[PDB]
Order: sequence, then C-alpha cells, then structure tokens
Amino acid sequence: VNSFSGYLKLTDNVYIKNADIVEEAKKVKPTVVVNAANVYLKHGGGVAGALNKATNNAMQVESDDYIATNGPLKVGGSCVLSGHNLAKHCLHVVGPNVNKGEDIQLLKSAYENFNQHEVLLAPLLSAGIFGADPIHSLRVCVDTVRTNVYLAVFDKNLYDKLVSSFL
Ligand SMILES: O=C(O)C[C@@H](NC(=O)c1ncnc2[nH]ccc12)c1cccc(O)c1
Repeated sequence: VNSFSGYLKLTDNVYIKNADIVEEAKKVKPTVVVNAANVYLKHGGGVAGALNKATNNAMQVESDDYIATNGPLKVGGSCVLSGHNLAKHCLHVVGPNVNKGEDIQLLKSAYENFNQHEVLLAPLLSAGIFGADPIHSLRVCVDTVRTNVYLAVFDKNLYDKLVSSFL
C-alpha cells in the first residue's frame, strides 16, 4: 500500500491522474519523481521548468554540476539526482523531442529507465511541448514499464482524451 490518491487504474501497475506533478510530489514525497529532461539538463519549461522552479533553482544548480563532470545524457537515457524538496530522488529521463527532430523510436528506451525503480511518480514522456503523440506514448509506457508508475497529466483536456481512448 502507498500514499497516492485519486488515481485511475489502467493496468496491473500503471495509474493516472489529471494533476500537477509538482503538487503530487509536494503531497506524496515519493521515493522517485521523474523529470522530462533534455540531454543538457537545462530545465526551461514543461515538467522540467516546473519542477526546477519548485526547487527554487536548486535542481538546476545540481544539474549544472552533473553536466560539468559527466557531459550530456543520451536521448533515451537517464540519471538519478536529488529530489530536493519534492522527492527523495529525481530520475531525469530524456525522451525524444519531436520538435527538435529527434527520433520518436527512442521512446521505449526512455521508458525502460523506469524499470530500475520499484515505484515512480512521472509525466507522460515525449508529450506536451516534446511534440510526440501522447496516445502513442501512453501505449509505450504500459507496454514497457513493469514497475509501479503513477502518471500525472497536467492538461485536463489531454487527460480526458487519454482516458477515453485507452485500450
Ligand atoms: O500535459 C501533459 O501532461 C504533458 C506535459 N506535462 C507537463 O507539462 C506537466 N505534467 C505534469 N505536471 C506538470 N506541472 C507543470 C507542468 C506539468 C509534458 C511536457 C513536456 C514533456 C513531457 O514529457 C510532458
């Protein structure tokens, strides 16, 4: 038993809610919150900008040190950093950004990172301003992640569309 509330069960291990991931994190304090990162960990907008703002820019400061030491992530890759005031850890996952011309085929690899964590609070990868088809991303999530994932979808109209179209 865990502390998430009001989530809709989709499969054996995936739950979904129309909510702000920052507020779900402030409430639950999950072991792992997933950020929809880019390879440079430059947290400008979307999930990343929102999470980073909620940490008072501490996420960005930590991320800049990570990049200075390790160099950029790979598209499809991830790193574990602090969750600051939002969670124990933040799993920064790079899904392909279609608006950058990146390969949507790498979405499955991005979701595979979730399998290294027993429970996660996460956004839908490559959705929103990342420019991919969100229905497709939800399909990839359910067909790839085997650990327990709680998805927080910000846009209400998107949430309603995803639920009503889910197979
Ligand atoms: O509309 C959606 O769910 C898709 C969208 N989500 C959010 O921007 C978002 N999700 C949950 N909590 C949030 N709090 C503040 C913003 C926010 C998104 C954007 C970029 C990358 C990505 O993978 C997903």
